[PDB]
Amino acid sequence: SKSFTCDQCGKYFSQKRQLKSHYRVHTSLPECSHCHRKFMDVSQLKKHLRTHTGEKPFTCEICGKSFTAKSSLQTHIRIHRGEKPYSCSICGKCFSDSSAKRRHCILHTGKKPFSCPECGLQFARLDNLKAHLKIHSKE
DNA sequence: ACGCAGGTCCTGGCAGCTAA
DNA sequence: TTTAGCTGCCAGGACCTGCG
Ligand SMILES: [Zn+2]
Ligand SMILES: [Zn+2]
Ligand SMILES: [Zn+2]
Ligand SMILES: [Zn+2]
Ligand SMILES: [Zn+2]
Repeated sequence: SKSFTCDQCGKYFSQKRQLKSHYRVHTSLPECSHCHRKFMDVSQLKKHLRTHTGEKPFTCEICGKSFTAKSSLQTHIRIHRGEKPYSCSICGKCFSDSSAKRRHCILHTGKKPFSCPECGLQFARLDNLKAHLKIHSKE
């Protein structure tokens, strides 16, 4: 039987100490000593430390470029192989990169939630508002 | 003559498996 | 058997880039 339940997510636990440890994920969590960012688990903190190091241990066998993560390398490989598995249901365009497909499908919605604070022009992507504000920086 | 969007890789989050 | 650590996989984002 499980008698200790979490308030926010509702998970059950056999002992209260296990509930106290889990509840730190809704609040004392592991924190990076350099940038002071808090992380859910300890393994995620471990992987975050590699961003401070700058090391790239996953090397592409074809071109020789290296990546900070193994899923980045798998994605990169599909570019070499011309594999485009992700396709837009509406416009039919295909992508090797799953984030490129996701970003593309937002355009079919026409939502523009980023508006320029100087001139009021609306943007669908935050990157494009960033560049437009650079133009406003004349002098 | 600049907004638009596609290319490319970096970051962090969980589910599920697996080693301690 | 329990549990912590590990991996795959994924959503989101930043930065560059040429096109119309
Ligand atoms: Zn909870
Ligand atoms: Zn840090
Ligand atoms: Zn390559
Ligand atoms: Zn489309
Ligand atoms: Zn503006």
